[PDB]
Amino acid sequence: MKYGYFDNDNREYVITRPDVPAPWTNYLGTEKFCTVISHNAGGYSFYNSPEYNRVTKFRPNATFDRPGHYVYLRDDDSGDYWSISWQPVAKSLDEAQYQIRHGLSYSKFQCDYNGIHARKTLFVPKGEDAEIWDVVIKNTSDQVRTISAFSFVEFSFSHIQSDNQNHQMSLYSAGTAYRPGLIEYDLYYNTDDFEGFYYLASTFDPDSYDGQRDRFLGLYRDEANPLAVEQGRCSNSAQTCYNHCGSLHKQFTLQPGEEIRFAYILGIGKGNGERLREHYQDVANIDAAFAAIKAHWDERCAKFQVKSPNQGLDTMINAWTLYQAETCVVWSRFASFIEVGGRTGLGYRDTAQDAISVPHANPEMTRKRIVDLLRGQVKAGYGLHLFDPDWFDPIHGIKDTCSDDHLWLIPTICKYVMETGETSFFDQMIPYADGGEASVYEHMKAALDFSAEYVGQTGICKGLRADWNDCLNLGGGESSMVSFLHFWALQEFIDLAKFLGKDQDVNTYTEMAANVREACETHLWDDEGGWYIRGLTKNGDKIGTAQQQEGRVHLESNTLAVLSGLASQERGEQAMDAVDEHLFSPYGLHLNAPSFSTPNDDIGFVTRVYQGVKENGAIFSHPNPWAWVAETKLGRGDRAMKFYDALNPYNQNDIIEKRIAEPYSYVQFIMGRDHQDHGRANHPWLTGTSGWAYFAVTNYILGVQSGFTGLSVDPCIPSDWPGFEVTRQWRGATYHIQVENPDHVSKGVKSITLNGAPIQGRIPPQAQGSDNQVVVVLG
Amino acid sequence: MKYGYFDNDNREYVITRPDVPAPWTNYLGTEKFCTVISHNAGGYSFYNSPEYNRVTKFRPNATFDRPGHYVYLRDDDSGDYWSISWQPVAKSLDEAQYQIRHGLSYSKFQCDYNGIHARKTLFVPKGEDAEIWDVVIKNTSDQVRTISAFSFVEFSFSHIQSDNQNHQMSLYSAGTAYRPGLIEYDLYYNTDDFEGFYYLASTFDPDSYDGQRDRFLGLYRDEANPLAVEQGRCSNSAQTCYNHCGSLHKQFTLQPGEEIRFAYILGIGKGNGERLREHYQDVANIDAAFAAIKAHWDERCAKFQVKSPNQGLDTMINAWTLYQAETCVVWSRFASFIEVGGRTGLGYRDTAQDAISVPHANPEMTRKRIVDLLRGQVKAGYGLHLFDPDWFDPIHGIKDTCSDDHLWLIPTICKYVMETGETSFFDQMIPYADGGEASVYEHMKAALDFSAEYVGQTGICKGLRADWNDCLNLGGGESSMVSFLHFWALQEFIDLAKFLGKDQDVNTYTEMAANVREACETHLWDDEGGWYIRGLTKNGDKIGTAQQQEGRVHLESNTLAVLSGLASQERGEQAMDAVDEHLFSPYGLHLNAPSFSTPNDDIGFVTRVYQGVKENGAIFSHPNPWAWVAETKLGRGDRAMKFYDALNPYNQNDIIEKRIAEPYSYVQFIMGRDHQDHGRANHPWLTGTSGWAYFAVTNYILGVQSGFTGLSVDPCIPSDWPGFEVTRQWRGATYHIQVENPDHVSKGVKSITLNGAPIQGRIPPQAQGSDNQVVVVLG
Ligand SMILES: CC(=O)N[C@@H]1[C@@H](O)[C@H](O)[C@@H](CO)O[C@@H]1O
Ligand SMILES: CC(=O)N[C@@H]1[C@@H](O)[C@H](O)[C@@H](CO)O[C@@H]1O
Ligand SMILES: CC(=O)N[C@@H]1[C@@H](O)[C@H](O)[C@@H](CO)O[C@H]1O
Ligand SMILES: CC(=O)N[C@@H]1[C@@H](O)[C@H](O)[C@@H](CO)O[C@H]1O
Ligand SMILES: [Ca+2]
Ligand SMILES: [Ca+2]
Ligand SMILES: [Ca+2]
Ligand SMILES: [Ca+2]
Repeated sequence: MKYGYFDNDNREYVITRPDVPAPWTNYLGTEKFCTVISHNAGGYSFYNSPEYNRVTKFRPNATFDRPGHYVYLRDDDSGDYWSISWQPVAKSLDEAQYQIRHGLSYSKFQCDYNGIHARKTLFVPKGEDAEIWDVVIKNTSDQVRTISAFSFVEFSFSHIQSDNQNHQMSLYSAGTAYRPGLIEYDLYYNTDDFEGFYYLASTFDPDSYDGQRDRFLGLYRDEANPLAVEQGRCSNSAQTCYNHCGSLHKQFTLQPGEEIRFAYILGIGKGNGERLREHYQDVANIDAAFAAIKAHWDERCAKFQVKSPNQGLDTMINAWTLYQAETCVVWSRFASFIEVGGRTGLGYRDTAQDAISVPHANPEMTRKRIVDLLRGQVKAGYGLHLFDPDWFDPIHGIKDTCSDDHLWLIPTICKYVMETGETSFFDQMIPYADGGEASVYEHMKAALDFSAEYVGQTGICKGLRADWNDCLNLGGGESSMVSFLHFWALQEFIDLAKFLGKDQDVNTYTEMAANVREACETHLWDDEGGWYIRGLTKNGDKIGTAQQQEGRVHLESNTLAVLSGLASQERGEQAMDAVDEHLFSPYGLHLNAPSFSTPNDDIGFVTRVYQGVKENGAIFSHPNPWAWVAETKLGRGDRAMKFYDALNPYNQNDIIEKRIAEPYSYVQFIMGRDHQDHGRANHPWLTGTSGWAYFAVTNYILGVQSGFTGLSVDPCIPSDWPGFEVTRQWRGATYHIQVENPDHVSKGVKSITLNGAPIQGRIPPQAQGSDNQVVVVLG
Repeated sequence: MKYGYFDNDNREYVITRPDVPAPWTNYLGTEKFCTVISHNAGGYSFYNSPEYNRVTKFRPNATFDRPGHYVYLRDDDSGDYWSISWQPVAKSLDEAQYQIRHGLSYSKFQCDYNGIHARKTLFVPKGEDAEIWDVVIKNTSDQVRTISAFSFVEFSFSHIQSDNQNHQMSLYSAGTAYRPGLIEYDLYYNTDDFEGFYYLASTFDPDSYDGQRDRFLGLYRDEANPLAVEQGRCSNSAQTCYNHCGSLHKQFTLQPGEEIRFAYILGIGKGNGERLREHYQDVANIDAAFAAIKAHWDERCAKFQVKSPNQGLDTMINAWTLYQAETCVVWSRFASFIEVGGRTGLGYRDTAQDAISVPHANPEMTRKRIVDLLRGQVKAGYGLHLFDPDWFDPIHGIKDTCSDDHLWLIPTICKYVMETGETSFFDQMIPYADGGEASVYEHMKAALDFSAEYVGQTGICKGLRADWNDCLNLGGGESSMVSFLHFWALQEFIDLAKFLGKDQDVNTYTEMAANVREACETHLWDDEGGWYIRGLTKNGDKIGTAQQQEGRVHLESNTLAVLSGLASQERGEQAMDAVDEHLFSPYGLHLNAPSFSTPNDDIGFVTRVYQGVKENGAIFSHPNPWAWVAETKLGRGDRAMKFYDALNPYNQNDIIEKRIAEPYSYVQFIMGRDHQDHGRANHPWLTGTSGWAYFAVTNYILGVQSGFTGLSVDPCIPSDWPGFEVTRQWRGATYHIQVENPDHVSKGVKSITLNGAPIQGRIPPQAQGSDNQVVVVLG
């Protein structure tokens, strides 16, 4: 069963029926003002901080996703009314036809009902901290129709906690005032003229308005049947205290076939409302703004485009996965329909990993996040697990420290410089979160030295509070995953030092890496099962062995052993074969197996989690891409693609009854085989799976990698692929790559020609604006 | 306009029409399990801690109060359905007749609709941590009817924050399982067999059930139209993860005039559900449980009953205000429809004051709270503003310290001992919150000495973080209110030391009191306006003078100057006359006037609050009773009663269109004259106004006061009262007091006879179980 389809031509996902089993959301905004909106227009907006600057309210985890950004239409001749989005009015689907087009940074809502065609495009224009609601109403009947339009948003008290509780204070913390076509919402306790004011304006001159939620909705009514909409007029309410809303009403008389256009604007700051409502009265300004949003993503998408035998891969890499990955880098991980309060700011390991995915498309935001992370690192070398970057924009103890956080930053920084060529970045001085400063280069060394110090007697990195798996708390225990990550980070750093001619560091860290490898190969391999263990308890008991009854095979350790380059080809293939045989499912790779069923605090909280859920036996998406990378390094392209196809949301477009979540977005986890809902996907959008999936496909399957001295092309694809093509923009130059596979192998470059001339190895960075033809023949 | 009436005979408030402009709530429970339920059955339950042990969910501050404890009835012949409570189904009020009877610790819901009579009584039985839903369905039509009943509650994830956010965790933190007539809800991460399990059981053997909210309610539906109820059967869902509910269904066939009875039980702990569903199958056990709830309050009400010319006073004092005051003492201030998360435990000054109100009715809980407060006090002498008593059941700095908190405890402890006679209490050793211990007596001295130390150069108590008025932050500034409170506390302590023969303390504190009085009379009186100022800024500027444009007259300072006994009769009358002339309104006394309009941080946050709202110019209820006490001390009974009648909710039973809130409950504040909603009452139930109102009327207007050596009767009533009668239970003996006012004076005792014998002054405590006739003649 499906509810829509991918429109490759317009780069939109079209939802043909609104009764989806869950809200399918999209993100509006590319700067500071953001909106998480569903296909039913449910959702909310916030400015910069979702926790402290929420703009409109949201009642989460309920059967309906309300409130939202709604437009109610009413036939003033009959009194009949409906919303442009299906919900909240929910007009019968046998009577009204609804369509939703989720695009990159914009969503189009359409409704055709009883002779009236209506469209509403919600998008946050660049350069403004506001959301435009571009509305078009057309009379498609053969008679004169009189239609009234009503807007609605419930203004937030700005602090999420103030919306959820402490109403003894928040109910008297704001007020509304009205001026022609503008409802001004004042957060009375926020003296800032910008941040302390929100508004809902209309390009038309209103017939009526409502600033009080209780008056617009009415007694014992809700968003589904507002009193104002039912009676055909607002009550012109505006006062201080209680709950406020932004409702502007206008009646229109439409001749047969006639159409009108106007806009509503939800925004922040005094003065802006009056300005923008006037600015957008000229619809050409709305079109220009929308055109800038299209350009924004056209520019980004064009920097890496692929044409291959796999339509699913092409569709996702060329738009959707890039979009999801950059959304994570820009908006972080704490504003969705699942993350709705509490945690805010940046998760260290989350953004550290996300930032490695799109430096080719958004180098500026990537650099900004990397700098945030560097500022969020302490002298000791570890990172603050969760912090607000604004705190350090010109501290927890070792007990709350997570052992992997800081290590992910290393490969990410190296990638950023490789991509942009900003080698001077390594010399920039950045202050530590706990005082003092050091160069970016020294920040990196502080991180690597920390992991070398915090190891067990066997030489394996301590899990501390928790490693990648938040539910793996070994403290004094040891994590295979961290040691493998450390090796990967070291290999990346060695190449850097080598490139910078830092001979001493090359020796130091090459030696450090040597010790990590020997320690891992000596203690972490289980030669009975043929794979790498997950780690060891603080008491020295190995976790993840062939003899245990629970949690024998682990995805993170086995995939990272290969991805990091630590494991030999032999152990790599066998470990990954164990992953395929025991963890693979049509929905993706399980995190471990069998699931844990006996609580054991020596292993961690994972033993106290439901089987097939979250970290305990579920298909945790994040690590799946590591498996793809591992397979490319082993030269098994067919295996890699089998893993990719199984997790690719695109291929599950017609099994929504089982998946439930968005077919255009990766999710945090899918219920594993041990849970009765096996197959149901949970938490779309803000998951590092997107950044990693993008990175894995572009850099390892398609094999295009930017480097300190050149561009590398070394693919690992399915043996039956005749070839593929990629357009890659790197450092201001374009590389038109064509890969040919006449002998039908999976990996191995026979030859590479640059502009008709044969070359050996890396493609040297070409002149600015140059277009280069690169032919790669596998063999 | 009214929506109900007081039923004095049954001690219930009868709501005749459910479309009240706001939820009118009641509290179920007297021990640890509590339920805040509305007249529409909306609301939630919690066990001990509302913040960490919520049992069922609540979506606050919305147009509907959901979810709740609902019972849906369905006619299986027509498919028609409705709820016993009006909402959530909301059957037309032209078709169904609804009635709600809120009683003391129980609520009765009734619905008569299309030939079916249904009743549902919700109450928490003593001895169990559960809520009983006693349901009776009667076929009042002339034909055989087939009716199905469905229950519904949405189980909470226990931590309020987990219900409001962090669903990435909470959505996989619980599960449901089913056993005959019992839905078992397991909080998977809470290993305690009692606290980590909830349940919804039924005395009948179910035809179907639902443990999954999404299955019972269905897609794109809510509590108003559950899929299960509409189709006439549950889906028998039960699993781990997602949102859970407790729905048990049973179909009944009823002959004309036939009625059936059964019960649903919402509770906590494994094993209890199976036990109670079986126990209550014998309806006689439900009746016995209900009878225990009636007895519980009959016993308490009988300890103080009044018969006077004022029906409003009688109705409230004899039941409702006692009920509200004890509810505050037992359940604290953080569980209502307004307080729904964040703050939890005990507010120092709040409970310190509440505990002075009902020691005659619930001495055990009073003692418990006093001990909690003593444990919550630090060696320095001040109290922790907000703390959880469980923390200290066998610490903030001076910056977060509120200057009045600890002082309120003094009069309260003295009253407790006067009331119970437990003089040994003063010797009990209690540990300080920050280490060490001392006798109750020394805890008290530590409090008094703190206020003597923290004063300005003029000798007035520093406001510190804030005094009684949380929005009055003077820090180094000085508060008139605190100095007056200090004097009152000192006078109480002096009488105690005198009674205990602690001569040295008598001298010490009598001297301390002397200095406070001289300092107050010298610096706080404004002889131009004729009243006491509110205080002084840190820079020495007086606040509350006749020459200022804003905040000239303040209620707290002027009422406390008299209540404390500090002010002379002359200044007392004039100050209170200023209060009457400038602060009185038909709705009660404003906190100050004129309202502040210019922000000034030297005065406090009150200058940043909307005019006529909260602390800035609103009718803040709490201080009103102090005005009544002040007037009785001035001997102006008519003035006192004018103030009482204006604030008494009872007298506003027919102006709900303006008041909005419960006519049987005091509220935190009523919008003042400066706000357009002047008259609207906000935050019923959990306000110290109830405890103070009860204390003021019983002890000062009716003038009955327990003492260390005797019972005092010295009333101050309206001059036109011919007299009144009071039944007072004190220390195991009963005092039948009859007050006669033949000369029609307001205050002044001509004579008092005890059992026919004339006496002078205090009535010595009589023998246990004795009944004494006390005739007081005013003159
Ligand atoms: C105007 C306003 O919101 N005042 C409230 C006050 O009533 C409440 O007691 C306190 C609790 O922390 O918070 C705020 O100061
Ligand atoms: C099973 C479970 O609830 N795990 C979550 C983990 O996924 C999440 O990253 C972390 C954030 O603090 O909280 C919990 O550990
Ligand atoms: C936002 C956040 O804290 N995400 C965490 C991620 O950091 C962690 O690596 C992973 C595995 O436990 O689980 C996610 O929920
Ligand atoms: C529960 C609570 O903190 N209640 C406070 C009370 O202590 C304070 O004395 C009064 C005046 O400001 O305002 C109430 O809101
Ligand atoms: Ca403001
Ligand atoms: Ca070019
Ligand atoms: Ca449990
Ligand atoms: Ca007796």
